[PDB]
Amino acid sequence: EYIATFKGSEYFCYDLSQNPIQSSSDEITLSFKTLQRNGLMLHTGKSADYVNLALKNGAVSLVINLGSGAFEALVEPVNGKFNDNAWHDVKVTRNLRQVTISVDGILTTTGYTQEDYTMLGSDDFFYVGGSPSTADLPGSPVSNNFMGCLKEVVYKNNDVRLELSRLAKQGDPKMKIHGVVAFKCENVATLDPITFETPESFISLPKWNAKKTGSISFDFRTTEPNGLILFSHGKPRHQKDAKHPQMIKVDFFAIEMLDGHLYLLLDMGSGTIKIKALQKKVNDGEWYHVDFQRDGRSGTISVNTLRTPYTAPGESEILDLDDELYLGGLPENKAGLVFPTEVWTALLNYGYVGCIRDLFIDGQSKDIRQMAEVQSTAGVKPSCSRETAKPCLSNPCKNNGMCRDGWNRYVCDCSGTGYLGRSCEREATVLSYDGSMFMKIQLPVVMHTEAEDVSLRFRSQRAYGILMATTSRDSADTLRLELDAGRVKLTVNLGKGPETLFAGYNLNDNEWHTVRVVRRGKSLKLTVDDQQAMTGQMAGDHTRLEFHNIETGIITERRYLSSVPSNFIGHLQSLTFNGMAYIDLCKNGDIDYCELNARFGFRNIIADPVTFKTKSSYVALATLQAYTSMHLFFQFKTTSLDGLILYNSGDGNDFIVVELVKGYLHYVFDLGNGANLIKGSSNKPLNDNQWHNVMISRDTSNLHTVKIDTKITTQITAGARNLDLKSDLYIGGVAKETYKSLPKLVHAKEGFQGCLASVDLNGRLPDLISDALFCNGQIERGCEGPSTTCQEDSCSNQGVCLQQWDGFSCDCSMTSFSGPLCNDPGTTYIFSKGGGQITYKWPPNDRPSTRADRLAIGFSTVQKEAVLVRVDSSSGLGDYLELHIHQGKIGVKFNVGTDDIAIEESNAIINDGKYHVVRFTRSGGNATLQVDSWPVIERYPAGRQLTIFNSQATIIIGGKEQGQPFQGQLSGLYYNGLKVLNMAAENDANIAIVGNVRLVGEV
Ligand SMILES: *[C@@H]1O[C@H](CO)[C@@H](O[C@@H]2O[C@H](CO)[C@@H](O)[C@H](O)[C@H]2NC(C)=O)[C@H](O)[C@H]1NC(C)=O
Repeated sequence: EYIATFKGSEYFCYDLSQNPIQSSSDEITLSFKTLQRNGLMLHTGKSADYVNLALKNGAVSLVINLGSGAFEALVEPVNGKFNDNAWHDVKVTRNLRQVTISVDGILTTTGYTQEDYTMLGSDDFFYVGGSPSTADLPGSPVSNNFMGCLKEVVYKNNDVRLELSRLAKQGDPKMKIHGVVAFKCENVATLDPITFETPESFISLPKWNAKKTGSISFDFRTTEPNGLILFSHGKPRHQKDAKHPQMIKVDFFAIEMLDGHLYLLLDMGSGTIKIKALQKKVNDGEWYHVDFQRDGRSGTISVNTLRTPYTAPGESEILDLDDELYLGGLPENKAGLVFPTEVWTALLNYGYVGCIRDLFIDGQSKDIRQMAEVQSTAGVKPSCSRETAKPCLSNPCKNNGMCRDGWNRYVCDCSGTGYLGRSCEREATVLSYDGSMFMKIQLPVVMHTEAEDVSLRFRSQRAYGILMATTSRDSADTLRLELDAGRVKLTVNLGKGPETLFAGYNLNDNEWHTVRVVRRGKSLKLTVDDQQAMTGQMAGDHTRLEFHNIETGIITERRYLSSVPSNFIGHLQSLTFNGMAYIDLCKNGDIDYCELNARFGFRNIIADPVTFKTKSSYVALATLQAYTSMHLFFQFKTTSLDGLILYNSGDGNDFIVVELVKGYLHYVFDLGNGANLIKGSSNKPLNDNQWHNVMISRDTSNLHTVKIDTKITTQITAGARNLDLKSDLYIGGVAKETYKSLPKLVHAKEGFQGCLASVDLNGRLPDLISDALFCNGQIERGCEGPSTTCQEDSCSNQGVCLQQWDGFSCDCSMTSFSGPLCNDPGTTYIFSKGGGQITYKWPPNDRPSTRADRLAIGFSTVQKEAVLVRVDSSSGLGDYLELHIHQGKIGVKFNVGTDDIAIEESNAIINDGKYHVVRFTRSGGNATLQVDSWPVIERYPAGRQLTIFNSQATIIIGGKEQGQPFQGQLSGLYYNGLKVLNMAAENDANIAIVGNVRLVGEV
């Protein structure tokens, strides 16, 4: 008996080149034992002459070609199945071009081979139980090797009788046993399926060593609409892209799901191909078989037997993958791993979740439930079950999150809720922007994308402002979202003009709105809150977008743009870009490439408040631009009942005016139909010293709207050709002589006094002071009077008072002290009995060489002789500076290359117990020394004086090296911009502390 177990990754090989088979007559015998539905039993021959025997989807398949057209047969499972793990006889007879196939004896099928040939000629190979490439050998309807036992295998022909089952066992130098080996039966088989429980779960695979040809098959089952199933790429290509030379190009293939649709993706050198593998959505929670066969430029993808052919552009036959192959998703931050933009699920972080079973690689079995299964893979579980209970009744999504029933898990869409996290349980961070603030995500490497999921939530009182934008340091291309005339505007510009969508109206209501953008290639989708989605198709065939940043607040990278959307005023929350919650990531420090001066947490915003100190103060700005609609916003605060706030005039009688009259806000205008007055609605005079918001707009239907704080007033006026205004735009008043001839219904005799803020002139945020064309009276930054200014008494220990734009500051450097008024103790160390030593050692390339030095330190002591601090140059240079006490008197001695220059404070008692401070300056040879309030002592040496303290290496504090230990207290040492004691207190790495010395605790 000749029975042998075929591992599935094993097969027999017989060389026929020493004695070629060619025959008019022949017969084949065997029995088979298998669980599996597909598998090659035997095949011989090349071009047009072959014989093929195999199990195809549970039926015995036989193919024979004698050179002239094959006879195909597929005998059927009559009464039961063949893959029943039981024995089944197979006889095949051939007389000339006539063929009888037999199953078990008596399941017959007879036909003929085509045209006229009769001679089966093959001088190449005879294969049993599998092959180097099964899907490849001619006539093969299977791509799989054999799994299970095969029996009593013989090809008898008129001349020779190659009994293959015997020759393999008894051993023949014509029989090659390629891989594995096994020689007995009653041996079983099966291979577990797998569930990928989480998106990020993934298995790494042996290298797909394809080439010209290759095959891959597997089954899947999921209910998830989106997920990357299989992916692999080659080495980077020198041959670059003319538009994005920073984008790495690679040969690759992927199989992905997008919205339930299965997709093949391939690129072998020249252009990608993207094939919908089946018309039907496949996330049915139903098993599917997937066969991928390729041969050079072409191949097929099969879902459940339904072939779909493809042909990739250009002439590149080889798909040259090298190294790893991925199943069910990808690693994050793996080094050397390129994400082609053609594969959308990869860049959208849609790792696959669902089941997979029965993998094959060029017809070779693959055992997932082991692979990296029994190799510590997170998210992978042995068998595969579909939990009956629908996950979304657990009701698990908090705070009105949308709940989606996933595979064995619920998924929450928290986007419009103010939360994030698996179940919308984590409160989302608010970032707050005042017209001058930005938050910029600088991606660690440059991004390129063909598809994006972007969402955010915002609130604004302004009808314009940037919401988010991508930017590239290398072009003007961008995907952005902005408020435009109260609507959200999406713009995609890839270098061929802007492609735009608009959604929503009147979104400047200071209420939170959620904006969701979905880009898929040329396809654009924008939806605001729960309104109807707006969709559009980009015109030009550019799709790839490059960006180095995601920007909010201000668009800061705009190198190639001479103008930009205006800055944002308002709050953002839940910026989510391809599933990255950048605001929250930034806040929590989960990423270190965020850079911002926006502020976290909600607050009511007062942007750039500015004070008109007198009624008569005012600025003139460039003319209001109110082409088509107009949207003015601003806030004000005043104690006056009456004043002109804004005036701009046009041709003819045209004008627009905003003014406070008797405490009430008046919008006066004439657009060609006569002067009109709309009173803003409030019960109380508005001059109660409180910020009030004013919004005035005129839309393209001529509806005017004045909103004062929370109250809307609308009025509709006559249809009119809208015309430019002409004069400068006046804010806070007009020139004194102008009031005597203001239009018709304008009460003003005097300008505004008080504060303006958040001034938005139909898209433009002027700095009222700096953008002024001219200016009258006083206009002061802030709403809090002027900055503090320097007085005699301002800083408190000879600290130096300095004027800053926002109040004075105090330089404490030369004092021994610290704090904002030089009134707190500087860092203090106590050196006690026995000596101590703090040493600052410069790093060897940061060794200073100065021609001017200055040094300050506070000290108390009772000692007659000590060295407090010494600064030494390196190794072999002589230069040094030393602050010491000699005979109870503080002094400095230094040498910068000429002679030792000494300077002593000869009269002041300093070893005394009490706190004293010493100040030393040096400029070349000249020097000064001051202690406390004593007159500055001055030294001017005459002669050749070298001037440079060369290559300063160390600062030693304590005197121990110099044989003269300090004992007492040293406080707040400053040397040439270094605060050596602070640095020591803060454990700077370049500070060594040794011996009896102690940091004092503050209060
Ligand atoms: C050291 O001190 C001398 C003496 O004051 C400085 O030389 C004088 O500087 C003034 C104006 O800056 C010159 O106009 C005088 O002619 C100089 N007087 C003499 C006698 O030289 C000198 O510049 C100082 N050196 C350093 C390195 O600061």
